Amino acid sequence: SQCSSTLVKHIKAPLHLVWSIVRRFDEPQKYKPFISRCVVQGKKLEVGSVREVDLKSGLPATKSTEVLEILDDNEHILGIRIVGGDHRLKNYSSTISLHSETIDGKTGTLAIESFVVDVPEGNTKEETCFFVEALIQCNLNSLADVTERLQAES
Ligand SMILES: CC1=CC(=O)CC(C)(C)[C@@]1(O)/C=C/C(C)=C\C(=O)O
Repeated sequence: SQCSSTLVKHIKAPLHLVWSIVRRFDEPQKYKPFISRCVVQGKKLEVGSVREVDLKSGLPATKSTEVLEILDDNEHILGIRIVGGDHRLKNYSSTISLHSETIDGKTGTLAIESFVVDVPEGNTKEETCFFVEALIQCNLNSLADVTERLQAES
């Protein structure tokens, strides 16, 4: 019926720097490398906000409509739920959380992202769910790059 997983990333960057971009429900293309454009009306960063995401050409999907479910600026948790679009993900929801970790007298961030999604009557737990891991891992990878790049500038 459903299928779920958690992806993890060690980032060589301070938490607030990482959170300052993860917390922009309105500008996910800062780091999500498959998004081309994001539009959000009303109160931009507030539980209930809605983004219309445009995806770069040559993707299986072209459009996605997502809703901000959790935003914890004090605990560093952003939770979202995908509600419409071209893709085959149904009842997708994910939560990305951030945690302080010092590895080598080097202060950094640990990003943890869990999702739950429905699996089409057609496909399998593996088929549908591996696709999303790979995607999220791509996103987290890019979050580490973008994040570590800014660090090197400041
Ligand atoms: C890149 C892309 C391709 C799809 O086929 C589904 C969808 C359009 C939702 C997606 O944005 C998937 C986004 C995912 C899985 C996590 C996220 O975005 O944080």
